[PDB]
Parts: sequence; structure tokens; C-alpha cells
Amino acid sequence: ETRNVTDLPGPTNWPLLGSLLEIFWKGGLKKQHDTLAEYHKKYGQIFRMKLGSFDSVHLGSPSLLEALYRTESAHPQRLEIKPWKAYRDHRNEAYGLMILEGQEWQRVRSAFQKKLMKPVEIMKLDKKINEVLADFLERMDELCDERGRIPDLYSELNKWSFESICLVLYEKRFGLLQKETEEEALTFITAIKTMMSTFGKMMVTPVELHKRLNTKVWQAHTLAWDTIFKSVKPCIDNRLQRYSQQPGADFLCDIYQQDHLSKKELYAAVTELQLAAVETTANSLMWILYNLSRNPQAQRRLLQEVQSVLPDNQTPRAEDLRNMPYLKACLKESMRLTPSVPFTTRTLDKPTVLGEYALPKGTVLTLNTQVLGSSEDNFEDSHKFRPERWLQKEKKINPFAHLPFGIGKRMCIGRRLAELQLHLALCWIIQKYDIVATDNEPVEMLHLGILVPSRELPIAFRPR
Ligand code: HEM
Ligand SMILES: C[C@H](CCC(=O)NCCC[N+](C)(C)CCCS(=O)(=O)[O-])[C@H]1CC[C@H]2[C@@H]3[C@H](O)C[C@@H]4C[C@H](O)CC[C@]4(C)[C@H]3C[C@H](O)[C@]12C
Repeated sequence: ETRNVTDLPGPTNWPLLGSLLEIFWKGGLKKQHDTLAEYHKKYGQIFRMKLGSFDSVHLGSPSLLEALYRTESAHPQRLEIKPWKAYRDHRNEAYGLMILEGQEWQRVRSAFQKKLMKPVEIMKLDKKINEVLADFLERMDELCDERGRIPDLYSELNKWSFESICLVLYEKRFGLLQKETEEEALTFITAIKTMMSTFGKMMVTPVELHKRLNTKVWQAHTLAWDTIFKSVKPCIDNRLQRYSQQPGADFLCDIYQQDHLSKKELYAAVTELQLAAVETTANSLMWILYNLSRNPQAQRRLLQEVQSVLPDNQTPRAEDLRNMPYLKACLKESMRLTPSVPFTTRTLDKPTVLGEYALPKGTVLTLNTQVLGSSEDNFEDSHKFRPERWLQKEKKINPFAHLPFGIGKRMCIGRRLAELQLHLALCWIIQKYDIVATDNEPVEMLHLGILVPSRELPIAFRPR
């Protein structure tokens, strides 16, 4: 009928360190995802692992993630991010979607979800997205060197992503793409960087103690968040004021006027939207550009579609995407082979059976969403970039085999907007450029928050 947590297989619990010893000898935390995939190959779909006192059970199969979904809490919960909450408490700001829990989370989630995860409303953003892409492409052919290579492509892809989502979120152009207008968002963006490189140092050492002792990390983290909030508020206020007498004209006013979220609540929620959006979206664009340079046949099949559905250099539109099944399949394939987010996390709020294992309340689960990419039950030749696998109707790919955006009600809220931006960015890029590999040397995926390349990506942009 049922076995329990103790009967779970898994790696040796080495004295004091647990699997931390193995990780420090297998590449470090940067390579953690390679190690977890190795473990799922050894012990199968479900296993138990300790990293110091950090004890977790890993789920690495489509059936397990289906089971977890069918039985999930009405308010699913990830691992707590203490430093962000400590800052909000200290400064009396609201929590956003990433740190909210319970009915408080559901309230904000519903309100935003009806705007963000509605195709009809999302497609309305395309004009804005195209305005930013137009500018980005213009900047691209300025940055391209002699042989079509863009120095620090990741950084530039981030500039686009930032500018794109800020137009969507704040109806403003921050001017990341035109030089001379570069030093406007400068302090805002540096504050984001400072914040990102600092909150991680307060997750082992308790944030309460950093606060009590008034450490330099606590100080830097507080200043960085202050600056982020001080930059966001006026934008949201101006947008709120602009449409205060036009119900139905703006997703943000409607939320404010009809769902009754306070301005304080909107500051936190919009802020977390932006933080979640920027790097991950740029990261995904990057990986697809890399997969394209490595698969000229797939890139050719893609070029044909773009040129077929958009003769001349016709500005892409959201409605055109309906007739580009291959474009959309390239993105899915890229996210399966080279995902941005390697895993997510859940704390169980009630006893539940997964596999033939009964897991108690309080069990921390890591959903290895990456490892799903290599299961031969769903992907024959899983090490091959083949977008075709998504288009053939003579074999079902099980939806719980492909989860780059997580699962269930607490899954990524930005899915449609991210897809829309990526789809259109691909149209603009391929339309103008051939994506060529500049070398054939090894490139590795490092876990640095998200999965990033081990080095500058060997790709060039050759004006077609
Ligand atoms: C291509 C880039 C994207 C990737 C792969 C992606 C991936 C994810 C994943 C894996 C999670 C966790 C889901 C879970 O635990 O089940 C997540 C949540 C989140 N994402 Fe995205 N992300 C994308 C872009 C976006 C964008 C465009 C936004 C903002 C519009 C966004 C905002 C959110 C927020 C706020 C959460 C938390 C939702 C909640 O707790 O209720 N992401 N992202
Ligand atoms: C990607 C970012 C930031 C990571 C980071 O520390 N960023 C600095 C990197 C510096 N680099 C030099 C590597 C590159 C800079 C390029 S730049 O163009 O700025 O020059 C990190 C920080 C907070 C992270 C989210 C939260 O946990 C909550 C949630 C948990 C789930 O489990 C997975 C999903 C989710 C939404 C997470 C996604 C992602 O993981 C986020 C956005």
C-alpha cells in the first residue's frame, strides 16, 4: 500500500556535509544540476538528499509531477526568501507574488493573473514590444563588430529585456537602447545588481542577526531595495493618475480600482514582476539563439516560415504567430534542451503520496524540471535539438514532461508575456540576420541563479 520517507533511496549522507562533499568535488554549486541529473539516473524518479541540515526529496519524472499537481494545495508554497521579507517588514512595504503566502497570495495572484495570463489582453502589447525590438535591432547593427559578433551579448540581451518589460509595466522608456540616454536608469539598475548579489549572503546567516548587528550586507541590501522602491513608485503613481477616469483602459488602474489592491500592494507586486521577468527572458532568448547557430537545418526551416508568413520586412504582429507553429516549436525545444530555470521548490502543507512513497506535512520538494528533458519515454534522442517533435501528431508529448515555467496554480505568471516577447524577438532577429556559429568548442551551463553559459557565446549575426 505505502512506504515512507525513510525508505527513499539516495546518495550517501556523508558525515556533516551530506551530498555537499560530492558537489564540492563535482564542480561546485555552479554544476549542481549536472549532479542531480546523475542522481536521477542512479536512483530513479524520486530520491532523498541532504546538503548539510538541508534535507529534500527530488521529483524527476512526468508521472510524479502529475501526481503532485492533482493533489496540490489551494495556496502552494515555495521555499521562503527571508531577506526580502525582512526588508519589507523593516520598511513597511507590502510583499509581492514571490514571497506572499495563503489567501494573501491568492488575492494578488487572481488580480494579476486575469491581466497577464489572458491571450486577448497580452496580444495588445505587441505594438509596444515591436517598438522596443525595432530600436534593439537598430542598436544591434551598431554593436556588431567586423565579423558580426556582439561583445557581451548577454548584457545587451538584458538591456532589451529590461527596456521591453518596463514599457509594459510602467508605460515609460528608460532609454537603455539609445546611448546618451543610458545614464537615466543607471542608479536603478545598479541597485538591482547590488540587491541581487547581496540577499544570498543573508540566507544562511539569519537575516534577523544581520539586522540586529547592522552589518554591511544588511546596509547594502536595505539601500538597494530603498532605491528600487523609490524608482518604481512615481512610475506606478503616474500610470494610476493617467487612467483614473477611464475604467477598462488600463490593466493596472482596473486592478487598483476594481480589485482594490492598495498602492503599497501594487508597488511590491509590480516590482517582483519586473525582477522575475528581465534576466530569465533575456536568458531564454540567448539559449534559443545559441541552439539556432548550432542547427542550420532547423534555422533554415525557421527562416522559411518567417519569410513565408512575412514577405518583405513586414513588421511582425501577434496574430501572425498563429501561423508559425515551427517558430513556437523552436522555443519549446530550446527550453527543453537548454532551460533557464533548472528546478523549483515546494513545501508540502499536508500528507501526500508520491510514487509509492508517503510524504508527511513539511516535506521540502525540489521539482527537477530540467531532468524531464532527457526522458526517452517522451523524447527519443533527447540530446538532439529537433523542434519537429512538437509538431508531429502521431505521438503525444506528455505535458508534464515539459515544465520550464513550473506547474499548477503557483506556476510562472509571466508565461504568455515572456512567450510573446520571445516569439516576436525571434521574428525580428531571424528576418534581419543569419545566426552563425563562430567556433565549435565546448560551452557549459552554469547555475548562477539561472543557467548561464560558461563563456561568451560563440555566435555572430550576419546581415542576410
Ligand atoms: C522566459 C522567462 C521565463 C521563465 C522560464 C520563467 C520561469 C519561472 C518559473 C519556473 C517560476 C516558478 C514556477 C513554479 O514554482 O511553479 C516563475 C515564477 C514567477 N514568474 Fe516567471 N519566468 C519567465 C518570465 C517571467 C516573466 C515575463 C514574469 C513577469 C511578467 C514572470 C513573473 C513570475 C513571477 C512573479 C513568479 C512567481 C509567481 C507566484 O509565486 O505566484 N516570469 N518563473
Ligand atoms: C535570475 C534571478 C537573479 C539571479 C542572480 O543572482 N542574478 C545575478 C547574476 C549575475 N550574473 C553575473 C551571473 C549575470 C548578470 C547579467 S547582466 O546582463 O545584469 O550583466 C533570480 C533571483 C530571484 C529568482 C526567483 C526567486 O528565487 C523565486 C522563484 C523560485 C523558483 O525556485 C524559481 C523561479 C523564481 C521566480 C526565481 C527565478 C530566478 O532564479 C530569480 C528571478
